[PDB]
Amino acid sequence: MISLIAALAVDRVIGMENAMPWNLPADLAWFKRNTLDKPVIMGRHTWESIGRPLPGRKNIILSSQPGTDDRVTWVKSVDEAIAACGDVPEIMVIGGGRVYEQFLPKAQKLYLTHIDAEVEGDTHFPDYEPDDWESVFSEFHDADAQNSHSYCFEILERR
Amino acid sequence: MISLIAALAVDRVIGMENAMPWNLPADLAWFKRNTLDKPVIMGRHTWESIGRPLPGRKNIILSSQPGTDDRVTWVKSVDEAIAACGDVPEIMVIGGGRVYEQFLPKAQKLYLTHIDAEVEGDTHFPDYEPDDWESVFSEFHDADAQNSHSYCFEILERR
Ligand SMILES: Nc1nc(=O)c2nc(CNc3ccc(C(=O)N[C@@H](CCC(=O)O)C(=O)O)cc3)cnc2[nH]1
Ligand SMILES: Nc1nc(=O)c2nc(CNc3ccc(C(=O)N[C@@H](CCC(=O)O)C(=O)O)cc3)cnc2[nH]1
Repeated sequence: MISLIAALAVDRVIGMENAMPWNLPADLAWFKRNTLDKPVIMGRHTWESIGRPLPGRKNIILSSQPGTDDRVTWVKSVDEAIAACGDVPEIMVIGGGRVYEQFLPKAQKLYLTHIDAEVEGDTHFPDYEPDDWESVFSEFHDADAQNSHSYCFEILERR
Repeated sequence: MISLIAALAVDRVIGMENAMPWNLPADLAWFKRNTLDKPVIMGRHTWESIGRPLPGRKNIILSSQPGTDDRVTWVKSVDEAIAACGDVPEIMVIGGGRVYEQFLPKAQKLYLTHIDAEVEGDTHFPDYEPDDWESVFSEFHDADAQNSHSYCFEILERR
């Protein structure tokens, strides 16, 4: 089963040049809870940002180029990614843009973070038709002393 | 000697209801690095938003109220706080606004991060007269893949 996970600002904006101007430790927690013990697939850019492997999870890196770091698994194609995951009950795709795109249609589940933030980004989440998905969980949280903005958690299942 | 350290947004705005809309690890790194193995004065609100002692530093509290946490020292005045600190070369006042206020007149050096961000805040960093201060160091940095905003590090000494 394939599930995408992402943080969306206003207008399906997921990224820009510089780091997103926002502090949401709570988001990282959910991210963490939701992906631990699951293999995670990502792109070269994404991986470059993180800088290290995520622990408690299997990192598969979808890339055309040869990777040196041996602590992660390098792959060249979508099939391979999957193949590299084994017989698990859920594969989590973590981005960025291009991967979300490619894996989007094979996805069956969406964990999404909708952050009330208006920014001018380069990369956007993919467009999916609401029609086709079913909200199974939703939860709003206001900004606070530790989170710079309010946000809402959501889990969409493919209809 | 007393020193203050703080991050200023546009117009000395330093705090608000909900936390600061920005991601600046470099700054967080500068904070830590300039505080590590020293004394730290802070007020209840700051303490509350931090939520745990700052490791590698004696955490002092400046409150009127009594306190339950035994992992920190609580003081009730400026003179206590200072005593509490001991025979060290440099004490560091970390916030918030009021505390900054009180300590300002005693301070001999400031550690400021000037962030390039417009935020509508409640709290400001006190107004100090620039002429009574001498800039010892300043270093500007542009936003990047980590820090969501440009900022400049500055350190002034009392003339
Ligand atoms: N909702 C959501 N928020 C994100 O920030 C996120 N980030 C990506 C891609 N980038 C990242 C970047 C850093 C970390 C990260 O450090 N995750 C840690 C938590 C570390 C911590 O608790 O500080 C992990 O171990 O899960 C994760 C994803 C994909 N989906 C996400 N999904
Ligand atoms: N320059 C400056 N930047 C700040 O962010 C700042 N914040 C405070 C008060 N609030 C805080 C809140 C959290 C941490 C904090 O977590 N510091 C850690 C670094 C952890 C990390 O790198 O994530 C520490 O170990 O001191 C410090 C001060 C006071 N002076 C400041 N001064």
